[PDB]
Amino acid sequence: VTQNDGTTTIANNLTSTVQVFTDSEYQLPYVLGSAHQGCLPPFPADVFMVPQYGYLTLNNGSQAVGRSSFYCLEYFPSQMLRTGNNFTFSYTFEDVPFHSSYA
Amino acid sequence: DGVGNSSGNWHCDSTWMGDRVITTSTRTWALPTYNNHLYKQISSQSGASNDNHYFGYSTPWGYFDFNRFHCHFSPRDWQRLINNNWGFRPKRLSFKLFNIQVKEVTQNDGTTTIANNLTSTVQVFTDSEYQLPYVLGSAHQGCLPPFPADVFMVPQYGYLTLNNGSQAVGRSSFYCLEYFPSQMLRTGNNFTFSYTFEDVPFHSSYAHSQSLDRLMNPLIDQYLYYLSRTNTPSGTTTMSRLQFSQAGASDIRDQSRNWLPGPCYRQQRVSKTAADNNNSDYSWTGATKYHLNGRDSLVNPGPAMASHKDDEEKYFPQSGVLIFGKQDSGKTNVDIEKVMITDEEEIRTTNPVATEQYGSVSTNLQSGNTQAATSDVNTQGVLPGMVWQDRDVYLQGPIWAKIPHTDGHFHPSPLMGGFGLKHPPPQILIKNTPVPANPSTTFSAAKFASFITQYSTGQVSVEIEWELQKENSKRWNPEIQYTSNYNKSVNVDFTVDTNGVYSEPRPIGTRYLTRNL
Amino acid sequence: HSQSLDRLMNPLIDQYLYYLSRTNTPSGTTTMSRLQFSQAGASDIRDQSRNWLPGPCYRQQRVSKTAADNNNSDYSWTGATKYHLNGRDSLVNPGPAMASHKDDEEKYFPQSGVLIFGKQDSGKTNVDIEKVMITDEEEIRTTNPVATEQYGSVSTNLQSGNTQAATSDVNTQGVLPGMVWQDRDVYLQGPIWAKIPHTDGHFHPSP
Amino acid sequence: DGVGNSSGNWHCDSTWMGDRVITTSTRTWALPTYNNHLYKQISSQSGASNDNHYFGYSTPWGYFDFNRFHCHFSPRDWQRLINNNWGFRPKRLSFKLFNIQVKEVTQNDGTTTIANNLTSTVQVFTDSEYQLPYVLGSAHQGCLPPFPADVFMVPQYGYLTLNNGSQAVGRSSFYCLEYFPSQMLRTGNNFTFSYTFEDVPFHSSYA
Repeated sequence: VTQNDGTTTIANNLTSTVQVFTDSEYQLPYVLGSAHQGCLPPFPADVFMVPQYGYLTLNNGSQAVGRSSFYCLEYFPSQMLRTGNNFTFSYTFEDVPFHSSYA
Repeated sequence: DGVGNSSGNWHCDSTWMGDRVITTSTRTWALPTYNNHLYKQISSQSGASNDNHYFGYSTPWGYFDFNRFHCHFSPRDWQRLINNNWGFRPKRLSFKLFNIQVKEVTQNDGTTTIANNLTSTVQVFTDSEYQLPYVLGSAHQGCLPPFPADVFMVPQYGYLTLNNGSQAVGRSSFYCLEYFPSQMLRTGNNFTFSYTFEDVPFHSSYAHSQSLDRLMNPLIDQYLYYLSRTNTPSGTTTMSRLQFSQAGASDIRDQSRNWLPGPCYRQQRVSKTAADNNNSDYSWTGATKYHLNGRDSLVNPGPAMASHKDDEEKYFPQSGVLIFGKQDSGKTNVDIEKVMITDEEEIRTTNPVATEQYGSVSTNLQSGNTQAATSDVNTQGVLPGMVWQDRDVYLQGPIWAKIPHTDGHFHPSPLMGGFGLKHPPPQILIKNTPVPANPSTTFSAAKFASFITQYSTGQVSVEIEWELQKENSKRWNPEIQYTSNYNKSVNVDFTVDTNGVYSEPRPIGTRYLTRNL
Repeated sequence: HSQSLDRLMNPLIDQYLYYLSRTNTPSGTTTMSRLQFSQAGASDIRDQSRNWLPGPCYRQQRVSKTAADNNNSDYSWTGATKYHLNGRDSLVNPGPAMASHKDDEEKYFPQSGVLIFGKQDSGKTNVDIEKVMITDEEEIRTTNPVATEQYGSVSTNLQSGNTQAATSDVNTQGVLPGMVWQDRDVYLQGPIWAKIPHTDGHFHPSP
Repeated sequence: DGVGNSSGNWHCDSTWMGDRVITTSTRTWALPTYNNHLYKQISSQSGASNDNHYFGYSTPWGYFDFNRFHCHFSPRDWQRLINNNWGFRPKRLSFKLFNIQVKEVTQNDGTTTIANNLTSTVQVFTDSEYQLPYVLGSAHQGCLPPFPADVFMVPQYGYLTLNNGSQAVGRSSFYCLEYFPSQMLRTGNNFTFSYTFEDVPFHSSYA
């Protein structure tokens, strides 16, 4: 996006890249456990914004205890994708008891 | 292959296989155009001091330097290597440049707009024959940033040659880089090269548990006598008849010792407490210096010598310690609380204190009428039977340096720190190919003075394979380790602040584990 | 060499290592002493941290080819450099490889420390200067000390509020770790080889 | 092949194998449009001197001339060849054009902006049958620059024929270059040709 005293114009950038990684070793704070917004919308016609990623650690008051560990995500291997690349991964669930829908 | 298909994947990882650790790091760089695509000689302005004259050329090219450690090791990966291992040396590295994109900037009375230029090229070459001035040996800025989220500018490449005053001696040779074979890269090409290190002794991360002065069993006394009392009282006339005594635990200072301390160059001593140091301008006139070809040159690193003796943490050698700045430290006349002064007390066992003299030496021959006289020896070169420890690498300090090609050299390990190599990792130079702009219709022989204004950017991937020396010891009691303190503080150490500025709190030396001497 | 030890780095970018720039700072004209640091760059190169040092040197006396300048005294021996073992003073003719002179002096040369050859039909004793051919070793001037000038200065005493910092020139410097040097040149007339004496130990066997 | 893949690598090197030396040189050129894409005859203005009348055509085409030495030899490579050798002659050459990019300039009351034109082409041909006026024989400007960092403009191509005064004699023949077969090159094509020299006596560098 280019802004010049208003009238900003969007022009596709072919060369730029988008980098994606799935941890799969569970070495990151797991944010997904709690209910939050920004999931895929219910109704497929919608278009959704991808939510930001942050995390909390141990603390005393507002100050940080030496225990708190700060993770840098840039430090994992991640696949980089220009226009015309696709990133696909497959996951298999451990066996878990049925959910009981009966009353 | 193509504009749409991406050339390489981001690899930043550290894997600890067993003996060997493989450290990979990837960064994003941006390369401007230097000197408007033309060489220029540079020289000392007018005149300043006889010592500061220099002559050299400044090329449009620019180069990558990963020579610092913290490029490769995260502070945590540094902590593992440092605590669990005696020694480590590199084995082989591989370098990769990918996802290059060239951008052309247009300026029209402000509101400049950047629009990608697909056709333009970026040319890269690694010498590997060492036919260029090797710039990488000395500490400099512009290395890969410590923290992978950062984006760094690729530094310009220039070099210095022989000179008399500001003028150039016929000996000086000017190298044109355009004259090497170099690979040219459009968007969608990647340049990768692999280098293997010559075998080099391990870096010693251990500190000694004994000192040279105390290398013997205190329980049993030696079979070798020494002069104990030169004169013996008789009738109060103090007649001089020499006597001898065996050496033991009671009087250890006289025991015969097998080896001596490492060679030392004396330094001036300054203290961190501002009140104690003298009120005078001794920054230069009082400094230690060494001069060749009539130009005094300060000695910053000096030979590896302990910074201070015990029960003094205040004092440190004037010139002779590595000094690093904290976050956003100024570039000149900064106050003391801004810089981080490293401490080399770990070496205190085998090497002399930098401030105190090597020892005293007897000057004259005694006689009935003359008293025996001795004098301190400020400087001591190497003698047979001397042992010493090299200066520490730390985290920020350089990894290696190039031994100059010379007739002879003694103990090639560099003074700053790291691994002296005869064939260092070759320099990687990179430049934007110049693109002319709107040549006039009628012919003119004069060369183009005006080009498109453009720069290029893309990722760079450096991977080094380190070999380790596993720690095998029998010490009963626990060691010293590098531990981040558990007290609560505003900012965690080695982490970003609230504005996003990554800061390294203190210098981390590599010597914690203890081997007996 | 096309470079010198003192100038082995890129002038464009300044180093990340600080050094003491100004020991004391003016305040109320009382000159209170608080030390300050500065990074090193092209502007003040003489202070940049350098990786290696100059080759070991043995000091020589300096004589000049112009006959008027040299002192009117018999210093041919009493002023010469000497080294003695087993109580017999022995002149050092070759000396360690050290540059004969600094720049902008072609007049001076070390007293004992240069190879000297005779021209055709030169006498065998007390020959005049214009008869001998004095070799010049300025090529080495980069990595090795000048034979006449001292290796460097060294701080003698510890500073204090009441004592000024004092330093002293170091005339002789043995080898330290991290020193590099160049060997003396062969020339055309000089010898091809020599025999390393059989001994317990020897350092850098080049003659 | 494609817009993204680069056509050729920069080669500038000089290798001395033994008897033979192979000199390579690479430069960057820029080619404007001459005469707004149309032929024109040119002739001596009005009149000046009987000797200076000329008649000829000026084509839009432009040509490469590497005919000077210092294109190929760096001053140092020249010094080696010149000092150690009696004579030298060429054997075979190879010529390569790569990484062609066409740019279209737009002018709108100033602030002209250049934006790459991907579709446009550049057409090149080497005659090799010697059916054209040979311009290269005489010393002229516009050769490859001595120093590889430079960027040079490709010179225009024109030629002279027989004439009487400023007027043209029926004998004069006007060549249209468009009439040869020529390879056309978009971005991502490279044009290379190889030529072998007839045997010619050595140049004598001895005195």
